Amino acid sequence: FLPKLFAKITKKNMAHIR
Repeated sequence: FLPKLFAKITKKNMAHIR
């Protein structure tokens, strides 16, 4: 597993990735 330093703080681009 990889770190989510910004993967967790991000709630936009994340749901936009797919």
